[PDB]
Amino acid sequence: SAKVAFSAIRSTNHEPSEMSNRTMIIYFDQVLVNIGNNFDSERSTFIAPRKGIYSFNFHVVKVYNRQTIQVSLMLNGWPVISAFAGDQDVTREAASNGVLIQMEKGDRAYLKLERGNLMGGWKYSTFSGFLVFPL
Amino acid sequence: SAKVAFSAIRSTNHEPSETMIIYFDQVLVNIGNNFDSERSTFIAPRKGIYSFNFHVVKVQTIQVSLMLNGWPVISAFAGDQDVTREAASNGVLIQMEKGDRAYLKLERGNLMGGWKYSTFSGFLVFPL
Amino acid sequence: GSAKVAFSAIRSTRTMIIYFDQVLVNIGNNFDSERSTFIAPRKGIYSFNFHVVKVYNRQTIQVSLMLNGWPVISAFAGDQDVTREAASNGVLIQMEKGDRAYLKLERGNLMGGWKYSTFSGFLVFPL
Ligand SMILES: *[C@@H]1O[C@H](CO)[C@@H](O)[C@H](O)[C@H]1NC(C)=O
Repeated sequence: SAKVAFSAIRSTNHEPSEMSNRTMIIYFDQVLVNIGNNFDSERSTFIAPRKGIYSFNFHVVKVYNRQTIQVSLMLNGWPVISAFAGDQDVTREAASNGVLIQMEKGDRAYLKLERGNLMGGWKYSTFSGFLVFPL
Repeated sequence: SAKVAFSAIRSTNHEPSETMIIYFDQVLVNIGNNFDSERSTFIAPRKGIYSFNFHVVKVQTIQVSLMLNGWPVISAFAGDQDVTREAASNGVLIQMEKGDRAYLKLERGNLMGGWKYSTFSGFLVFPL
Repeated sequence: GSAKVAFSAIRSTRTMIIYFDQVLVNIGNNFDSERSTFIAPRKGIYSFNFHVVKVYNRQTIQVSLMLNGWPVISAFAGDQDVTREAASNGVLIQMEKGDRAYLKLERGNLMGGWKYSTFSGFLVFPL
C-alpha cells in the first residue's frame, strides 16, 4: 500500500550463473530492505504494487574494469536510463545512475547488463527503490 | 501541494543551445508541473525539504554545480581521463521556500558530443 | 512532526570517521557530532547517500557506511589519475531507535582534503 521499499546488495564476488549470463539480469543476494515483498526472490525484479511515482538507484561495482560495461534500468523490457564504466585499470569502479519513474500496477523494473560481463564478480553493488507517493 | 516530483533525461547527443544551464529534453515524471518546459529549472511550490539528484554524462574536465537562486550549493566534477564516457554526480537535501529555483549550471568546461543519458531528479520529501 | 526526519551536509573549507562541517538540512536535529553521524529517532526505513570526493590524484580511498560499528555498503575511488573523483553509494536501511549511521574512511587518507563531499539521509516511512 503506502509503504513499499526494497534495498539489495551483492555481498559476494562469485561469478554469475549461466542462467544469469543469458537473461543479462543483474541479481543481488543480500536483501537489506523489502517492505511489501514486491522485490522478489533473487530474481532482482521489482513489481509495482500500485500506481505512483517510484525512486530507483543502483551502483554496479567491479574488480576487473578492462572491458566497458553498460547497465540499463529496464521497464517492462525497455531501457529507461543507462550507466557506463570500464576500459579502466583501477581498484574498483561503479556504473551508477538513478531516476524517478511513474509506474502502473504490475510493471517490472530491473537492471540489465546491456554490454560487458561480470567477470571477477560484482561485489558491494547496490540496488535501491521505494514508492515516493501513489497517484 | 503535497505530492511533488520531477525526473528528466537527455535523450539525444545533440549539441547545446543558447546561459550555461544544462537542460533535459525527455521528462519522465512531472507531478504538479513545477519543473518547467524542457529546461533545467524547478520552482519550489511550498516550504519543505526537497531531494535532488543528477548524473551529467559526457564523452574535458567539467564542473556541474547545483544552483539555488543563483548561488552554488553542491558541486560535481568529471576529470576526463582516457574514457569513452564520464559522469559528474552528486545529490543533497535542501530546505527551500515557496519560489526558490533549483537548477544545474555547467560551471567549467563544455558539453560537446552531447550530454546524452544525463539525468536529473527531485521530489518533495515532506513539507514545512 | 515525528514522521519528518532528514539531514544533509557538505564538507567545505581517530576512528577514521568522515565529517561534514556545513549542514544544509537537519530536521529533528538527529545528525550531530560534527560529522556524518545520525541516530535514528524511531523504527522505520531510512534512506542514505554519500559522495566522498577523492581530491588528490594518486591516492586510493574506500568509504564504508557504518551501522553501529559494522560496514553495510562500501564506496571506492582510487588507483586512477583523475582529480576530485567521487566515492559514492547509497542504500535503504531498516533501523531502530538508537541506531548510529555514519561514514568511515576504511582505507587510505583523504589527501588534498575532501571538499564538496555530501552526506544526506532521511526517513522514508516509520514502522
Ligand atoms: C558467466 O559469465 C562470466 C563472464 O564470462 C563467467 O566468468 C562465468 O563463469 C559465467 N557463468 C558460468 C556459470 O559459467
